[PDB]
Amino acid sequence: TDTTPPTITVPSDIIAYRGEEFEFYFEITDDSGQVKNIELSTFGKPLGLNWLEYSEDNFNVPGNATSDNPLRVRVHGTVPLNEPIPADKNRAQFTRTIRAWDAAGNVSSNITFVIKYRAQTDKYNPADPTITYVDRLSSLSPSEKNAVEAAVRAANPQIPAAARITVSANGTVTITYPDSSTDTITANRVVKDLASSR
Amino acid sequence: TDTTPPTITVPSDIIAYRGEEFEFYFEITDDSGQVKNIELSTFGKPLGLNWLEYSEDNFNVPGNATSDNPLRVRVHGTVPLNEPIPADKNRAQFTRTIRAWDAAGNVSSNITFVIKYRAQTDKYNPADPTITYVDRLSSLSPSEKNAVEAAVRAANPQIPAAARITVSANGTVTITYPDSSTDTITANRVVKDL
Ligand SMILES: CO[C@@H]1O[C@H](CO)[C@H](O)[C@H](O[C@]2(C(=O)O)C[C@H](O)[C@@H](NC(=O)CO)[C@H]([C@H](O)[C@H](O)CO)O2)[C@H]1O
Ligand SMILES: [Ca+2]
Ligand SMILES: [Ca+2]
Ligand SMILES: [Ca+2]
Ligand SMILES: [Ca+2]
Ligand SMILES: [Ca+2]
Ligand SMILES: [Ca+2]
Ligand SMILES: [Ca+2]
Ligand code: NA
Repeated sequence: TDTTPPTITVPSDIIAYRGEEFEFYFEITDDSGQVKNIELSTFGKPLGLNWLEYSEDNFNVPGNATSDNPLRVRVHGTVPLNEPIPADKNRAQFTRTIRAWDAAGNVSSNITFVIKYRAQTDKYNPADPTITYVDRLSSLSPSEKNAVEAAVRAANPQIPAAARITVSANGTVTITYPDSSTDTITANRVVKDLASSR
Repeated sequence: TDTTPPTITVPSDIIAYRGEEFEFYFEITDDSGQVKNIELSTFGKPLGLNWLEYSEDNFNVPGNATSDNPLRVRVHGTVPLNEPIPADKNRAQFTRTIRAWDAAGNVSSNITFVIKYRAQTDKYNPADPTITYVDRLSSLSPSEKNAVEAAVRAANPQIPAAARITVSANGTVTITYPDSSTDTITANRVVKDL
């Protein structure tokens, strides 16, 4: 008789960026070769993360969970754009637990996984734009600000389209990601005097 | 015999906007059907408008200035982008004179014309953008601002490409034209609660 519960393999470095879809996989096997279902929890309490999702595809099918072909459970979601990140950046995580049943009613003991989440600017590193030559460095014209925003946008296609690029009177660039975290580019790397570069 | 000066017809409403090229036409006619040349001046003195230019095409040719086909002098230019604008718009203008003469040497009197100039916002009237909903009216997100600018821009292709559209925390829209004059769109015609 089967008295042995399923065995679960967890990903070791799950990192998510606010507002951006992420995914990761659990791998599960059982000596019977069949896994019935799983439970995501907070150590036996409600999961408490309605944005976390996973497919029950191929659950409880003979052969779905062998050593050669493990049950691969795809977990995905989006950490909310405005999920709180406290002063200590490393507190930004959720520790949760997973267990699985086999077809014989053996349930594994909860093991932990940790979902770390960070601000979008941690993901993004803006390349400097091609220099925009201006008439007065301490007072850019509207067309000069537009050229800057265009140049920055052009130099960083990997940056999200929903990120907003602003430009100050002296050409300082602020890039504000959808989660309101920011990057900055100093004026002396964005604009130069036209008449001097003659 | 020709002892009669040519007749000059000036445009009644010449209105230019800073930084933007304008054009207008004088129409000139003479008995003889020929106009020799014209002169633009400040009531006889130098014109003092180096940014103004006019075409001397077909001057002093027989039949260039008849009542059926008058001499049409094309005038064009650009009023300087930073031309000072008096609080009293009545002084926001250049008053000048034109005279013309025929091949007989009959010179017309100095006829007045006036080039009024204005800030770029006097020309542009932005249409309302497609309404954009936001999660919080008093505090728009980066994405919601991006969509606002895009919506304003979309509904106003007439605005110069060089103009800059900014959006504030509450969705108030500011359009700043190349001459640094501005238009404003209030949040009521821009944003709403989702
Ligand atoms: C209830 O006690 C929990 O015990 C767990 C044992 O591993 C954890 O220590 C847990 O702490 C964290 C976590 O999930 O790891 C620590 C995080 O810094 C904290 N996150 C934040 O404050 C912001 O993301 C989380 C959350 O408070 C919690 O997971 C949400 O339910 O708790 C202990 O809370
Ligand atoms: Ca088993
Ligand atoms: Ca960054
Ligand atoms: Ca913009
Ligand atoms: Ca005549
Ligand atoms: Ca020519
Ligand atoms: Ca206007
Ligand atoms: Ca007007
Ligand atoms: Na003609």
